Amino acid sequence: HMENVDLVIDLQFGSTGKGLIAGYLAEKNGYDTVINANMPNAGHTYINAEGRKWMHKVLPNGIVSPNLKRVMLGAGSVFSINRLMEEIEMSKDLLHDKVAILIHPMATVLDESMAAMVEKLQRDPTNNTIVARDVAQYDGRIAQYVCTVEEWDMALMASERILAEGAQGFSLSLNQEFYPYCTSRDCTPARFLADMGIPLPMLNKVIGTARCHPIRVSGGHYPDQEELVRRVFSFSFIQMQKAMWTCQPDEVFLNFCNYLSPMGWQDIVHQIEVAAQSRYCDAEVKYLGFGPTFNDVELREDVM
Amino acid sequence: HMENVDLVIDLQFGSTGKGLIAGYLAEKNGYDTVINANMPNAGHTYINAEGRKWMHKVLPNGIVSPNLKRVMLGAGSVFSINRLMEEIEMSKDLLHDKVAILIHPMATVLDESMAAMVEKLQRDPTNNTIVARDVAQYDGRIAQYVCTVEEWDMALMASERILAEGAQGFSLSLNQEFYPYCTSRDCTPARFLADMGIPLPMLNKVIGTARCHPIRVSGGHYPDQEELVRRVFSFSFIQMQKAMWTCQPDEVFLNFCNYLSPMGWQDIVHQIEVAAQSRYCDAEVKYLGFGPTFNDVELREDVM
Ligand SMILES: Nc1ncnc2c1ncn2[C@@H]1O[C@H](COP(=O)(O)OP(=O)(O)O)[C@@H](O)[C@H]1O
Ligand SMILES: Nc1ncnc2c1ncn2[C@@H]1O[C@H](COP(=O)(O)OP(=O)(O)O)[C@@H](O)[C@H]1O
Ligand SMILES: [Cl-]
Ligand SMILES: [Cl-]
Repeated sequence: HMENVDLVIDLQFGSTGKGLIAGYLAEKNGYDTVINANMPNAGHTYINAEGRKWMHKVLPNGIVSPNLKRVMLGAGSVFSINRLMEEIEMSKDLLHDKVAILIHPMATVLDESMAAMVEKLQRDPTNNTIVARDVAQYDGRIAQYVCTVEEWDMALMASERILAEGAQGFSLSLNQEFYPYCTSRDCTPARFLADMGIPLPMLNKVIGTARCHPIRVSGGHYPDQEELVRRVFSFSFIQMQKAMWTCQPDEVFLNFCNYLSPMGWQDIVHQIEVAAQSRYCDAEVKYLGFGPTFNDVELREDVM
Repeated sequence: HMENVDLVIDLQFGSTGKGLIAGYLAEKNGYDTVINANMPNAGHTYINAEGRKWMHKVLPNGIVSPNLKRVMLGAGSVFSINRLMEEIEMSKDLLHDKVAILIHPMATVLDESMAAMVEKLQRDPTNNTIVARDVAQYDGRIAQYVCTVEEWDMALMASERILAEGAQGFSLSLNQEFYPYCTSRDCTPARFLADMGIPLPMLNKVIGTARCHPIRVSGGHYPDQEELVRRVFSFSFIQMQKAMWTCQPDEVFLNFCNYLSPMGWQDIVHQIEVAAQSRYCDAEVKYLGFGPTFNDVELREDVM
């Protein structure tokens, strides 16, 4: 019932490859429920051992789970039905009769991002075209997926193990120091759980994802980092401390280690752990990303 | 460092008298830090044993704490500087030199609510008049209180015991079934902690507040409840189950018991506990509100 939510969060600028560890964790743990509350994004990629690629902007990367029973798009979701239908059709095989795709009634339906989220907040009683409950009344494409709040809560209750997939990245948080060069929401576990309607006691663990060289999609960076519309930055220990403090991951996935010398990514493994420790976070780098595929995720304990 | 946040949340329509239990808990526990992220509201009232009244729309009711060291207005705060200054001046004595009032740099400054929250989300790089960091550059009134995100995190880190004061009420949640007849955000612990930038491991306990007869400030109600711009409703067990499920309070403050026969409020005590139990919530009604004052808060175990 409780402590059954593994929440994958990004500790930096949103391009740490959350999608990779989400897919990897889904395959390893076999979550019956996968959940997110994605707003429009460049996509989240997952590549399995067999080389099958999933580039999801809407659907959780966790849909690869062998025990997939429920696919849940949170209240905080801001999605294009077109994109959603495209992703469902592309994973048709994984989204069979025994897989329930639940769109939260209050998920924001994108017309044909900011204007959509704002229109939802406007709470215009006449506007029956912004939330999924309302759009589902004339758009049959989502009606089959759009559940009630009660059904949403009931789907979470009936979920054995849940993979929650946080969006963007911690430093892109609306209320982090880079404002207004940030996203429209906090990219913190508290906000993700809020946007997916996940009650706090359901949180099992936070899987924090990092890149050795964090990348920004023109935004502003941390003082202990420098540039190396993509802007590659050197690792920021301060970014990590801040991400550690707020996000408090239990486990860290350090990705794009393949782009650095052993000393390079190993130093960042140690830096992340120092940052975690410095911010009362028992987080340990457990997973290492050495490529975009399931096969490239290494247990940190096996490689260092 | 962690498990030091007592978060007072409202389980119904926002008029359960959260302010009363916040003030009561502040006096009993002596939190050095009191925190909220209030958007414009009708106010939160606290009356001490001596009869002193605090009607706060901006400041936490917890400022009454004998050990008050920090007063924190979260990133999610949407406040009038005028209202803030008025409340500070009225509690001047409680807000001495040894009390730091910290306004999150990303708190929304109300011009002279919806338009303010929206302007903040717009993230217009030219707009230096919406967030507290920016408004503090020309408005000295808040400059003295407006901290940096780092100082905000550092204030939470250095806090021994924190009273977090949730806003409005669970059924007023943006993503609860009453949408669009709801507030602009979820009124859930996850969202409150998100809006106050409180990392999830800092959560000690959730104090859920309820009224025997929930009141709506014209909105819609639960099917197991009926009406008895204020709309008084009979207790909704379904409302409680839903609030229990999401909010998962550890302790329940059942207020306005004074307006009901012993059997009336006692039945609701039992109903709340049944609702909690039915939704995997070990919540117990610990406090009973028999009036608007500190003296009127009773330990449930002492009266039934
Ligand atoms: N360690 C890695 N080395 C190289 N490419 C990788 C690695 N991890 C992921 N990728 C690729 O990097 C890109 C960005 O990752 P993606 O999942 O889309 O972003 P995010 O999940 O951070 O939003 C994808 O095309 C993905 O396949
Ligand atoms: N048990 C009670 N009986 C009578 N009046 C009460 C009781 N508890 C609180 N009040 C009063 O009810 C009003 C509403 O409470 P208030 O704290 O302002 O709302 P909330 O905290 O729910 O936003 C206040 O004027 C308060 O003094
Ligand atoms: Cl686990
Ligand atoms: Cl306690």
